[PDB]
Amino acid sequence: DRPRFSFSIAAREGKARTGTIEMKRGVIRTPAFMPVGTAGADIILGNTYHLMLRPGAERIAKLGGLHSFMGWDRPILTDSGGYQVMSLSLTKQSEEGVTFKGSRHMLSPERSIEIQHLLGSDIVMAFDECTPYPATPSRAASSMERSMRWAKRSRDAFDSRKEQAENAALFGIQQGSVFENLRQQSADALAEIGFDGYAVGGLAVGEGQDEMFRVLDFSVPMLPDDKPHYLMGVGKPDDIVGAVERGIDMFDCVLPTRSGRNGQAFTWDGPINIRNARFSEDLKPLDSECHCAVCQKWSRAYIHHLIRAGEILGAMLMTEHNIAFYQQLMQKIRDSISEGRFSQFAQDFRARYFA
Amino acid sequence: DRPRFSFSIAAREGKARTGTIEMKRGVIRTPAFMPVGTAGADIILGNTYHLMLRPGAERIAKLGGLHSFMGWDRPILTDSGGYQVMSLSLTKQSEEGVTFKGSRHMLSPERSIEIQHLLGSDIVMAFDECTPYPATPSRAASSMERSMRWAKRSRDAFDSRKEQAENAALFGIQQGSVFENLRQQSADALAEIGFDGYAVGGLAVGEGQDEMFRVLDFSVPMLPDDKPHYLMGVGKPDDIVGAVERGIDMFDCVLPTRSGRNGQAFTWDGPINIRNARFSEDLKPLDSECHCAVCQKWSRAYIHHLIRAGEILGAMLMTEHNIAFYQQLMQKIRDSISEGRFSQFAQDFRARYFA
Ligand SMILES: Cc1ccc(CCc2c3nc[nH]c3cc3c(=O)[nH]c(N)nc23)cc1
Ligand SMILES: Cc1ccc(CCc2c3nc[nH]c3cc3c(=O)[nH]c(N)nc23)cc1
Ligand SMILES: [Zn+2]
Ligand SMILES: [Zn+2]
Repeated sequence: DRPRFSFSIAAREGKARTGTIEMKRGVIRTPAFMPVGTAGADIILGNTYHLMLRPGAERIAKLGGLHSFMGWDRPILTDSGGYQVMSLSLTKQSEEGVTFKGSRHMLSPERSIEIQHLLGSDIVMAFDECTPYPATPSRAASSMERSMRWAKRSRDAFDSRKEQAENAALFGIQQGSVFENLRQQSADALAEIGFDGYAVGGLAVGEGQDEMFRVLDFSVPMLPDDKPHYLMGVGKPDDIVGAVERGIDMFDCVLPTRSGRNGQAFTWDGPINIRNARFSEDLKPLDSECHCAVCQKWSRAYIHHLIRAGEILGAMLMTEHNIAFYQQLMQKIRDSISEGRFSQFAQDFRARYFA
Repeated sequence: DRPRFSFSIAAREGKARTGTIEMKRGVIRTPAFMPVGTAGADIILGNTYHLMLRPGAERIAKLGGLHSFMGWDRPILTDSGGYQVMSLSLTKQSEEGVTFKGSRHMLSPERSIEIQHLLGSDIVMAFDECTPYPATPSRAASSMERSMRWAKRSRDAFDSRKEQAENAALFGIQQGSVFENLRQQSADALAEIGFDGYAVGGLAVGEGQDEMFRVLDFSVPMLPDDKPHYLMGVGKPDDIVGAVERGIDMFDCVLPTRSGRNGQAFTWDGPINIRNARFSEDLKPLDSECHCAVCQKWSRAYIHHLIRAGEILGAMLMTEHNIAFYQQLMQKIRDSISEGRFSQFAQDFRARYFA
């Protein structure tokens, strides 16, 4: 029987590492990409913010939990909901939590953990504040300090629910904006509380890749080495490669699905916009090396035709290819680290992706 | 090696029959449902009118023909294009053909057959005029007479193209609106020319089921018994069952795909609108007996959730289920005719579908 949670590192190269997370519902190979569930992957993302509202967490629990609801019996990660509340909802912030608007709702550390319990997710995120960017040192500090108080409240709420404490895992989220001293204080606070994994929050908020990598350079080494590192909200293939080079083990990102519904396909030679007329007679698959079922069977010209015609089949094929591309990217990353040639892979990847 | 075209009737019950069409690219079991290709089926529909315009028939031929383009190596049926021109395009009609509007286009019997040749379809429809409904006897007669002149021109154009004459099949289309004498004259004209199959045109144009069935009652027996009978544009499951009872062998219909993108699922207990709140907690599959992969795996509640959330996955699952339902309907029809219990099947089908 697999454990509740066990992270093992099988190989390293520089700051990069590759290994596995064992959980009751399955093994997660790292570095991992975690696609949205409503879009092969070892874990998918649930959408706490949406599910809170439709049908409601209680209702999901009445229907048997998210695994039964979605027909997915493997691990599920849920975010804590405040990021989405603050980006999508009127909002009122206080030390207790956030209220937002049919009727009004409060979201607190305790309520966030309970919602994630009712959904039945396997990896639960602490309830944090994603500090807006840019932020002054004072505002970034005040925000991070609140998030750390909230992290302790999240820990206690999780531990109070036996079914959750015994079968799920809890990740703490580091904040501190772009400031090294605050990132250190946040890492220290999270390690004192103790979590199963550690996320780097507060990035992919408009800072750009150079700045993101700069913050990762000093921030990831502050986290416990023997625990998984999750960079929230990232990203493009080139962001993933550089974040793995800096010690990240887990990724989520809307882009594969967003791109698949909006005409963009990822390839080893960079993204392409399949609606462009240059693809109307292109008999090659979306990508020349991709092993996915779309590229085994259909051409750029046909997918172009479907998308231009407004056919649902087109977006479905684009999305299948994109998620498959991301999983091939992660497999190549894992294999290259395990083989000690990840540094060469990253250089080769970049030379070709940007050519 | 299969023949170019061979229709064999294996069993009959009343006017209903079941059998096979053999063509070079495959066997078609009848009665057959023929789904749109861009949406198991033995033949799919190409969209002549759309393909004429984007990318153009020449361009499709340059890309290797529709089979290669779509990745479908089995039979393809194409319509002749005038129905769609007259419903979707400014139009100018003459004895030569129809002109319509970027720039202008003409469609004639000769051009329609050439377009269908360039597309490479296996079953080619004659270029006809679908008479509007209602029509006076005089207008219905004038229109039908033009269609029969056009049917002869279609026959001659098809026969002039060796690759087409030797590898494809040509169907003539009966017109005559709702008038028995004109339907007879049209059938007589088509049989004198000689076709591989015979379609009943000019229905599913707003006449309603009672009137459609009334016209089928006298029209289908006018066609050669030993050739397939294709009712164009039909229809709902109950239309299909009644048309088979009246001697129809082949069906096309937008409904499965249109419905799948618009929240409607077909079930043995009738259509359901999955967006309705009554399905938000319904743990049953879309249909309790359906063998399709959607109903094996997911609930009404989950598909409702996806559609209400605007997720592409939802429409895809609805469409897969709907096309699968139609193929199960046709399999049950074929089996019940072969077993001599089709009359009982139709009564049982109706009692339940409308309960
Ligand atoms: C469905 C879904 C997908 C992804 C996410 C992650 C959302 C996300 C961020 N996205 C971009 N930058 C982000 C930063 C944070 C952050 O600091 N905290 C949290 N809790 N989430 C973040 C949430 C929900
Ligand atoms: C993609 C596609 C699907 C289906 C069709 C069939 C379109 C269709 C009719 N649809 C409803 N009633 C119809 C009558 C006729 C008719 O009399 N003639 C022709 N040529 N087509 C018909 C054409 C193209
Ligand atoms: Zn692919
Ligand atoms: Zn089904």
